[PDB]
Amino acid sequence: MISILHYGYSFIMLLGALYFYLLSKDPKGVPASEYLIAMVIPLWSGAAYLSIALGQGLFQDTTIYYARYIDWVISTPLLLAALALTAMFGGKKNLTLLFSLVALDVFMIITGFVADLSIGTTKYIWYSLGVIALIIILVITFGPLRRIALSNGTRLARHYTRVAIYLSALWVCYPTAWLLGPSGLGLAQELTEVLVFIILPIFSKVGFSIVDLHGLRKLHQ
Amino acid sequence: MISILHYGYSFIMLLGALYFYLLSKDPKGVPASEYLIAMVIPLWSGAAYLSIALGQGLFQYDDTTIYYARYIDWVISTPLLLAALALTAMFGGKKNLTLLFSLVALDVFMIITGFVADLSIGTTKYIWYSLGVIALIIILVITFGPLRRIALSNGTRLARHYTRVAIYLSALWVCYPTAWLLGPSGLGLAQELTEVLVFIILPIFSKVGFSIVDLHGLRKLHQ
Amino acid sequence: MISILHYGYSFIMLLGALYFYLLSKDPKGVPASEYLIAMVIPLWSGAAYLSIALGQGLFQYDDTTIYYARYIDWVISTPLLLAALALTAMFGGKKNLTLLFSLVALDVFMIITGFVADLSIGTTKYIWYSLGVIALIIILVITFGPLRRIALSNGTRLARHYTRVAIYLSALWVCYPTAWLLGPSGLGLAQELTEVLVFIILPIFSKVGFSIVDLHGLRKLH
Ligand SMILES: CCCCCCCC/C=C/CCCCCCCC(=O)O
Ligand SMILES: CCCCCCCC/C=C/CCCCCCCC(=O)O
Ligand SMILES: CCCCCCCC/C=C/CCCCCCCC(=O)O
Repeated sequence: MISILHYGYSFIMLLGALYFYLLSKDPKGVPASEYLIAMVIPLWSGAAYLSIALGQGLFQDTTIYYARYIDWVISTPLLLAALALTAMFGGKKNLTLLFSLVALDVFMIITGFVADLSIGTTKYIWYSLGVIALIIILVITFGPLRRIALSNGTRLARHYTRVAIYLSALWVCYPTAWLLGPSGLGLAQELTEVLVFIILPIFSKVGFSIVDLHGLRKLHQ
Repeated sequence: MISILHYGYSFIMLLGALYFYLLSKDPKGVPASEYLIAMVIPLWSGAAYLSIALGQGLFQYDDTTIYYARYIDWVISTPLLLAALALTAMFGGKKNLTLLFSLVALDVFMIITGFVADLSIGTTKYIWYSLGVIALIIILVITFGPLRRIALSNGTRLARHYTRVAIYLSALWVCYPTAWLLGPSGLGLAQELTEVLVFIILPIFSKVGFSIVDLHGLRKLHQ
Repeated sequence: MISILHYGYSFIMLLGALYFYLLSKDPKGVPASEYLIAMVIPLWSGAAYLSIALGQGLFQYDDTTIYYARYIDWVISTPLLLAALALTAMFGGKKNLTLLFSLVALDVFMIITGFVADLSIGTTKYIWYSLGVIALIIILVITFGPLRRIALSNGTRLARHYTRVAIYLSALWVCYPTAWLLGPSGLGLAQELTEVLVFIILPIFSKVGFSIVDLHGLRKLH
């Protein structure tokens, strides 16, 4: 069942990537770079999850799905780039702020991987450093990044705020599920966590980019 | 014999790097970036293959020898070669970094699938191999499609040089997955010594040979 | 004691990063990118050294202890330090990204050769070590040659600050391969405790110390 769910995920990612490629052929004032990012995220995630379906992307008394971290270390920084470029649409780019988000995010994912390989109190030291990184990412998202969005007009700002809330709501679920599942307190069962880390990413990757790109395309008129 | 062939490769890479450095001192209208790229490719490849010569860049996976150092080489050297190809098409014009990074993304994925296929057993090997081949096909479509159209927009002489280097690169690159499939990593129709010879000779033409042809053509446009 | 020293290092790195963040709030003509670089270096180094304190960032190879977390640190922290040095030379002028990325390429190779040398036995160790030393020599040639000529093209005051920072960096960097060769990874003339102390004290001056001198000088040009 776990294998079949991962095949299904990969096929959905493929369909998402094809959809974004089609959208790219009629870009409606959205730079090609934003279509490329929207395509890379699902294709990379699909390949990582395919490795799990084939029984390669995990090792074992606890089962570590290490392929998830290989996925996120590429997919999550690209999602923050998409969010940052949304705020800066039609205005000057602030690449320093964008790369600050990339740095925080990559660190966040690495701490998660190390926490998963750690035992006892050490696990929760690494987990905590990752949570602090997420908090700073959210402060940037709703603070300085949102102020850039406002400087680019009411229509863009409203779209940015919608996508920022969408992303923020989904992202807080990952460390919550992690802590409750076998990697943390073990209150939730493996099958439950597997289902969460199938459903969340579909909304986080394909769903986010549909909402993000449709909003920006609508600003063309 | 396998060790000595790898030492020989590394020394040739060093000589290639030195030649490109010399060319860089009298650049003839070619930006510094393109000389830097031409130098990094052979120096990185040389260091990787040196690790094989010293018996470090390989391990035994059951009954087969995996030359993992080749993948460490290619994951850096192949995206830089595609960058050189892309910058050739864009010589005299605006850079399209989105198209360049699309090629880099496809290429890195291609090399990774190759490494995973080599570590895989049975049908799973050929799933990963197939994803890599599809990535190569898309790279070739970009090379002879949109990238070639950019070359045309930069004039007849540049376009003619681009088309020549693109064909040279394309011809050599299709040989890699062919050799891979026929050798011990695939169907095992070819012996280890045969595969080793191919993955010594191909890279010499793919790395040093390609950059000689590429840089000489661009330098000639200056005159 | 080895664990306690690494905790202390990590706390100092955190304080360094906070100081640079504060400086960034009142930038005095120094672009945000240079404050970001100064913050990432100590934060990344702090995290790597924390892994050593917790007994995770090391393993026992042959009959020696490899502190592999040092290489994870340096492969990110050292290229960012060279970027900071390159941007100092180019302050008030056109950026030369080709020269900057040449330094990054040399540096990453240098750190990788060091890691492979540490994992190597006999003659092979000194082949990898030597390739790394040659990389450092070329970095120093760039620092005092073409990079210094760019600094001169940006005026006397900038050039004087650049020269001071370049000497500061160069003096500290030559100590690393020297300590490496003398310690358990090399000839084993120096004891583990001695090497641990050197690779605690050097990085404090190399990371936090360097950025204080570098940023204060550039701020003073305002
Ligand atoms: C912590 C893991 C590794 C993360 C490394 C990330 C490196 C961060 C540094 C990037 C420098 C950003 C340069 C921005 C240039 C343009 C500046 C601007 O105009 O705003
Ligand atoms: C498989 C792993 C992939 C990792 C790398 C992915 C890179 C994706 C990022 C895209 C950056 C696009 C740069 C856009 C520059 C705009 C200017 C121009 O087009 O010339
Ligand atoms: C040893 C690992 C190597 C990895 C790093 C690869 C570096 C090669 C890339 C070169 C990019 C060239 C910089 C772009 C030129 C912009 C113009 C300029 O200001 O000079």
